Amino acid sequence: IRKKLVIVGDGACGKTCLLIVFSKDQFPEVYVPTVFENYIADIEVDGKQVELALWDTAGQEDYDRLRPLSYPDTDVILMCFSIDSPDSLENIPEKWTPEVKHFCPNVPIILVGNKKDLRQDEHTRRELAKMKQEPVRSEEGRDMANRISAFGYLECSAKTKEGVREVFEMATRAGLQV
Ligand SMILES: Nc1nc2c(ncn2[C@@H]2O[C@H](COP(=O)(O)OP(=O)(O)OP(O)(O)=S)[C@@H](O)[C@H]2O)c(=O)[nH]1
Ligand SMILES: [Mg+2]
Ligand SMILES: [Mg+2]
Ligand SMILES: [Mg+2]
Repeated sequence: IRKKLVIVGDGACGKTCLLIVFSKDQFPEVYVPTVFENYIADIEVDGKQVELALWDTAGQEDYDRLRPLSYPDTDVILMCFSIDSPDSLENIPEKWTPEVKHFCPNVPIILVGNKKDLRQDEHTRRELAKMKQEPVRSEEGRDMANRISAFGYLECSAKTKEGVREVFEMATRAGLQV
């Protein structure tokens, strides 16, 4: 069984690192902004073996014209934001949802808060407070998932690996329903 998974969300929100930690079980140390990329992952969930094609896309606005080339025949969307960037969450209904609903009507969307490790990081908290900001609250993420009619809401850290396996378990489960 093969499923196509596409990942989308603001530049630097952690999409590539999430994909590669799961697929290669290594955190990529060099940050290379994505135009497009592709990885395979194997997963066994609930006694079922599935092969995932992981379609990586550009977060950057400069590659908006190329990004719809990733959308055909998608089984599940991972729509990401970063927990250290309230701006990335605001972009969910303003940018990512209208695009994904346009090109992928009826494809299940999992809303994913990335970089969960930064929520309790004191250095992050203090930097954000200088800007009158704080890490995204889980509640804000859940409220957004309900607003955009997501299939599910999850948080993870590719850096620590927390919640990473669950992201792809839920994605595979969404994938298995059409
Ligand atoms: N602290 C922390 N940093 C992370 C985590 N995941 C990725 N990053 C870091 O954030 C930066 C962006 O990560 P990356 O995964 O490459 O972003 P992207 O969403 O794929 O970005 P783009 O390709 O749309 S430009 C990198 O420096 C990376 O090491 C995480 O879980 N925790
Ligand atoms: Mg990337
Ligand atoms: Mg069109
Ligand atoms: Mg939650």
